[PDB]
Amino acid sequence: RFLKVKNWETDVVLTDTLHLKSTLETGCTEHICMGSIMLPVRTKDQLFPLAKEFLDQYYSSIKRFGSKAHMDRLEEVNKEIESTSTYQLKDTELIYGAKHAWRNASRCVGRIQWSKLQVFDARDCTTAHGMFNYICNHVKYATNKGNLRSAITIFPQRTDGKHDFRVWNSQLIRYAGYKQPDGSTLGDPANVQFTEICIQQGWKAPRGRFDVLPLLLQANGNDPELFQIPPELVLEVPIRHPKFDWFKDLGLKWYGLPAVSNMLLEIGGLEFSACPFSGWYMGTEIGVRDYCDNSRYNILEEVAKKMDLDMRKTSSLWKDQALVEINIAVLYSFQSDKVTIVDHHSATESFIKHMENEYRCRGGCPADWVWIVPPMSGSITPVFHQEMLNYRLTPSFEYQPDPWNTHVWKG
Amino acid sequence: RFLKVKNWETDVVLTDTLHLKSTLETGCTEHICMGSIMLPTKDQLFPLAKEFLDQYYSSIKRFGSKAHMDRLEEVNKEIESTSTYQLKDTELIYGAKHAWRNASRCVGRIQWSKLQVFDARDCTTAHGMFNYICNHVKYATNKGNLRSAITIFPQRTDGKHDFRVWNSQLIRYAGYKQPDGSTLGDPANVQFTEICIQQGWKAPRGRFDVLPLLLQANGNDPELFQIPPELVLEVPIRHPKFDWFKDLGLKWYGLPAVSNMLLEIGGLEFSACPFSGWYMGTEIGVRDYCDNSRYNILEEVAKKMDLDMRKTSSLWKDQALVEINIAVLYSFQSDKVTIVDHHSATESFIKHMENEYRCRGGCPADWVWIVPPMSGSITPVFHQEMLNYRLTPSFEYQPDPWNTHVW
Ligand code: HEM
Ligand code: HEM
Ligand SMILES: CNCCN(C)c1cccc(CCc2cc(C)cc(N)n2)n1
Ligand SMILES: CNCCN(C)c1cccc(CCc2cc(C)cc(N)n2)n1
Ligand SMILES: C[C@H](O)[C@H](O)[C@H]1CNc2nc(N)[nH]c(=O)c2N1
Ligand SMILES: C[C@H](O)[C@H](O)[C@H]1CNc2nc(N)[nH]c(=O)c2N1
Ligand SMILES: [Zn+2]
Repeated sequence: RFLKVKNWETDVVLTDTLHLKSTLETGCTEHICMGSIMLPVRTKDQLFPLAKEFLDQYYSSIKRFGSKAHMDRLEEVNKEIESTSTYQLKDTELIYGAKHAWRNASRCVGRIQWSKLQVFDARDCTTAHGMFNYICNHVKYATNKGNLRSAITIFPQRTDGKHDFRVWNSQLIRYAGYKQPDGSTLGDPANVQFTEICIQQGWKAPRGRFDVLPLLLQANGNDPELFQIPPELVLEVPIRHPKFDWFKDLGLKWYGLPAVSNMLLEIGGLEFSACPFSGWYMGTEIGVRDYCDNSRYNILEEVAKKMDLDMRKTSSLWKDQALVEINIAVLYSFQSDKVTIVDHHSATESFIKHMENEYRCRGGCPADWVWIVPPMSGSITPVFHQEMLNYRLTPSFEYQPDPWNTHVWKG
Repeated sequence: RFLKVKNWETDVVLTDTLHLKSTLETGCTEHICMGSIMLPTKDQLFPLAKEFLDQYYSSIKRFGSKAHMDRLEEVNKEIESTSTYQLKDTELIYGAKHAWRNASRCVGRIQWSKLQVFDARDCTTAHGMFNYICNHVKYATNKGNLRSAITIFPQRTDGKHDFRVWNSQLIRYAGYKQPDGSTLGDPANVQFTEICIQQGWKAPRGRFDVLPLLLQANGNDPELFQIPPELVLEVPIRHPKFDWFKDLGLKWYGLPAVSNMLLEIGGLEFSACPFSGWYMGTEIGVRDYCDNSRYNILEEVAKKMDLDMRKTSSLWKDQALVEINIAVLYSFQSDKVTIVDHHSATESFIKHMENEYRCRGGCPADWVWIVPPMSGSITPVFHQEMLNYRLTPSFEYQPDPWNTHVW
């Protein structure tokens, strides 16, 4: 079968065949679309076809499909599964797997970069201290003094589900949040629950507006341990505005390295429950969501006052006006300090080119419009006008439950 | 089978059961989501009538009444005999209000029950259609105090006797292709602006010429009429701080009036059913003015503001976008013409959703369309999970008539 998508601004029509190789479900049916819903141990039985499919993919990409090397590898994996009930990926396979998980990530606007991913193999790790060391090296490599480099670190795969490696932080670098007795929040409201856990686990909180959280690291299904990331490894950027001099006195800053650490990486039926990955920020992630969401730092008002906008009627668009000036500030600050960042115009334009290229060389590009379209100025970006097909390919990144809800405590 | 939707800003969780009453298809499958795609007999007719009459009579608390069963048999006998049937006025009004209620892409549905329905099923000619349409325009415009309305022309019979309004909206600006290869007026209407000329319309070849109506009654050839200029309320666009803005020469019309959709009620098809409400500011300032395949004035405005247009990262496009939208709102408000900003309209839709959840069991909604085209995440609808599904009565798309009509 063939499926067409149309860009309603250019009238370019692309044809998708790649969706035929789709395995996983979407959540939608002929009778309902679940497109805007945020969040919609394997047996010997299920494992071999999942492995075979992946190795077929891998060997195709290297133009060795049907070769003796291909056949021998399938036989070896087969034997290993029936003897040990799991299997180990070769280095080459792991790298290919991790790059393709990113490539297949339909909510990611940054995928033009997918083939440039530094893969750190941490499968020999056994303790939380060893995890800390690997993560420290990842942060140093990825930061690169401001000249950011995409990377992923991969800890040992799941076995019986009782010896999982997990990074309990949602991101390697994130600011604490503290609920006050008066109901107000100091710091990042999104991180209150995790901050509470850290404190209970022994963290001494300085209790400021921008305290970098410690790492909470779980190895081999053991109880998690607290580690502090060396401050000299945490690159931060003070936020100022090119024309507004009072903006610096708002006291804002942010970290340079966006590094997601709570997702599950699935490759050929194997599950890697700890696989922190990092790239660089699109400006609106910070300026629109982190700073201006009502449920986060929420500075729209304070900024709006300082600009002396008419804040009486929403139709003055004072919220919209402040939002833009803030996003100008975030971009200006990072560029001035020479920390890698991309604006939403540049990012979305690059994504359209990537997607066209993918339709031509691969037969499609799974994409989630609800997430691809930026959270400000939607229709003046080329993605808004682009029809997109959403479906799931493997290898892939998946959500998993928060560890504090599932963990069996040793004490 | 019972579905929950979460608002990620307020943690309010709603439970949806209404989707179980859905009959039509979404385009999605378990293997692929098509959420961002813009486009999708006697024996067939009676269950549709029944389904419709059942919900009608349920709404008036007379489900399982003699009056219910009576109408059901009467309609059945009418179909068995005439191969169609006619709606009572009460049912017609119910169906139209519910078609709006069920429109999953419409952010303005909180007003759904306050719709003025004009029954034009006695109309037989294009001059008659014109008259009904002028009356609709004048009633809805109301000197700037806008009122929602729909006018319903005769239903489809054998597909040969179709009533159609050829225009996409009752009021729209012409579009012409100029020697340069550029475009004067509205690029969206070039093809239609030419079908008007190619039918006899003398164009002022200006930038903002109100298009003529092209009206098709009972299948016959379409005819041209100019809407009395005194019936077309327009707003000069000025900025409340930039005195140079008024010299850009922009204006827009007050009345958004969609005329190319198909209204389906109880299996019956109303191919000509123009409806109108009032604008959300972004439709004009973001889409009409700043879209690249429309009036596309961002560059000109940015210049006038003397912004650094060297690098995308100065966000000069964004800055100007906001100002253009401030001006649209300011101009309509100053000239006393009904308009709503995107903040107000989305706040209203949230309240409406919550009302619909507790009184109906849900509210079909298309997030891709409900979220405004600027400042999306600072509006409450961005953080709102929504379920999209198709209920009837409904408004549907239908083919452009100039590809189907046999002269
Ligand atoms: C290098 C520059 C990158 C940029 C500019 C970028 C941008 C984004 C943005 C804006 C989102 C939306 C998430 C949100 O708004 O909260 C996203 C999602 C995502 N990104 Fe990228 N990203 C980059 C690199 C990467 C890398 C290196 C990986 C993995 C190796 C990755 C994997 C993903 C995945 C799996 C999602 C979906 C998350 C979900 O489903 O919730 N990205 N990306
Ligand atoms: C009264 C104020 C109203 C407001 C503020 C409003 C707002 C909107 C907006 C912004 C859209 C998105 C369409 C686009 O961006 O092009 C929309 C879609 C729609 N509206 Fe409303 N509307 C109003 C009245 C009405 C009325 C009176 C009806 C019918 C009786 C209606 C039926 C629809 C339908 C069927 C769609 C979706 C059409 C499609 O699928 O393309 N609206 N509305
Ligand atoms: C529910 N989604 C938010 C947290 N998750 C799972 C997530 C996953 C991938 C990307 C993001 C946004 C943060 C981010 C990460 C990376 C690696 C790059 C970037 N520009 N931004 N977040
Ligand atoms: C791609 N579809 C856009 C044109 N169509 C069919 C359409 C249908 C309903 C509404 C609109 C937007 C114009 C409009 C109409 C009405 C009645 C109110 C309003 N604020 N805006 N457009
Ligand atoms: C490709 C995508 O479906 C298309 O650009 C849609 C996106 N969302 C929209 N939303 C509204 N309200 N109106 C539109 O015309 C569109 N266009
Ligand atoms: C309910 C809705 O799906 C949810 O708010 C989504 C909308 N789109 C998004 N898009 C991005 N990039 N990031 C997000 O967190 C969200 N949130
Ligand atoms: Zn869907």
